[PDB]
Amino acid sequence: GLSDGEWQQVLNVWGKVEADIAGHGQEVLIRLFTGHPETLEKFDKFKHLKTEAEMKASEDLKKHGTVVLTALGGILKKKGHHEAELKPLAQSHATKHKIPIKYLEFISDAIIHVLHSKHPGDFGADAQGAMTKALELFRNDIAAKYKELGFQ
Ligand code: HEM
Repeated sequence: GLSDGEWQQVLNVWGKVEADIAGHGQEVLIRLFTGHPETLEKFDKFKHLKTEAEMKASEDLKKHGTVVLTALGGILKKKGHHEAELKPLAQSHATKHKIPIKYLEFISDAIIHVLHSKHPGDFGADAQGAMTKALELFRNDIAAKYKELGFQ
């Protein structure tokens, strides 16, 4: 649960992402894959990537970063009223991709890391607080659907 002022911060931060969605999406995925190499094994289409240089050169990885962040941005713009948008993603990630909730924690922290890396000094303490709460809400509502499905 976020206040109106917290949502305003979230959507202000998101404007930084929307100026370069592919560059942010690429870096989020690279941070996820290099920090937590077990996550790469869930992607049949990226498991061939052995080095970060190959990851950086991969246009398909940048494409997938765009898909991921476009979906997250659509959810965030709902300011918590995201049941219809979140349900299919929860279902696909539990039943088809088999993504443990832990990996959603990993990517949440990676988003925070990338924002500080690309906007040093321009991602303030209030903005970090609001973004973190928004990603926690997203993860918590996914977790509820995972529990319904019995997925661990
Ligand atoms: C911010 C969180 C994330 C969002 C919004 C997101 C969004 C999406 C979307 C929109 C798709 C394509 C449609 C679908 O299959 O449902 C996708 C595919 C996928 N997601 Fe996620 N995702 C997230 C986190 C993750 C994480 C943490 C992993 C694994 C570590 C992951 C693994 C996958 C995989 C394996 C695919 C299929 C890729 C393919 O082969 O084309 N997702 N995701």
